Amino acid sequence: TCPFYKKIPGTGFTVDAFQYGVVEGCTAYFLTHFHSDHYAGLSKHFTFPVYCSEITGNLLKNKLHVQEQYIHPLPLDTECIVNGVKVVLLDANHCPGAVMILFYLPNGTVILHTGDFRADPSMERSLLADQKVHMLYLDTTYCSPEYTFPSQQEVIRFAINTAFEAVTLNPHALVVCGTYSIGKEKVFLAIADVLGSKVGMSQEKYKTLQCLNIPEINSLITTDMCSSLVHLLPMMQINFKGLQSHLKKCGGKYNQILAFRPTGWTHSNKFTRIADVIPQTKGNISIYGIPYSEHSSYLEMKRFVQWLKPQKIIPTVNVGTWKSRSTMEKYFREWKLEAGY
Ligand code: NI
Repeated sequence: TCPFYKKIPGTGFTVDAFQYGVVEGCTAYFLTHFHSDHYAGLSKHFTFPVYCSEITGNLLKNKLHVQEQYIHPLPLDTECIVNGVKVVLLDANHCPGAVMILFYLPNGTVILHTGDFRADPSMERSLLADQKVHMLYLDTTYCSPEYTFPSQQEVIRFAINTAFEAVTLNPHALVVCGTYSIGKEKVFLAIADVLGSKVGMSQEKYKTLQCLNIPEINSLITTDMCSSLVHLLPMMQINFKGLQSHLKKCGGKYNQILAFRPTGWTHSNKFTRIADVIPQTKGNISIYGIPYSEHSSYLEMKRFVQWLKPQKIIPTVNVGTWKSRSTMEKYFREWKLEAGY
């Protein structure tokens, strides 16, 4: 049954609640982004109204075959009326098409649902600046002070410099980047740009990237692997066995692989600077774990909430254990006492 933290009180609405069957009294299902834990349950047989971004609606139609008549895409940064209630979609700085949702309840309550997000000071100058928020439904993925990681820009600098060095030393090296969902496209696109290559991938992944409105995409990606020296593979295949196997397939065009696994946090983060990261190596194969996150660090999360000053916080992540829940509630109280709201 649908958990309370997926329901918007005072409305007919749910958020990211497609795996529960027909939810009683739900008149409109919102979807924040196209990640499987959130869309779980949608298919071509769904016949209720789904509200989402344009990019998310491209993916619903083309990848899951949801029929067009039930897809309701909304523009961002634009006041819209849905079943009698004003809503706004805001960029969540997550994966392509990911949104936060502002609901303006008929009784005067204002609710922000972050979906999945990476908080940024740029958010302090969106339509959030304009009014008070009573209830915050918060992506608390990394809600503990041990979770530190660098900016996306520092991580991409490291990856570009690493790839460019390796391939300039050895023009016969192949670069491989792991993927299992949309998101983190900057990693492989920035590497292919510095090398003057397109990124090669499977037809299924090419299809997915073509739904994303990325400018000049036809110039950057391809299904012709042989013409490319940056290849995308499933994240599961980014290991010595899986890579040795791929290298066989390229028919002696290449004699070395440099591979990237963009993880979020790993506890190498509590000890090592991005500058100091080193790969795991076996023979002519090296694998770098790089901490490219599309969720808030603890400090980014704290700064956002202390700026917003919500009356009540509802976590949407890490809610299954009492120890997690109690940890998170302690930090919420600290933040409120330090800031004074
Ligand atoms: Ni997500």
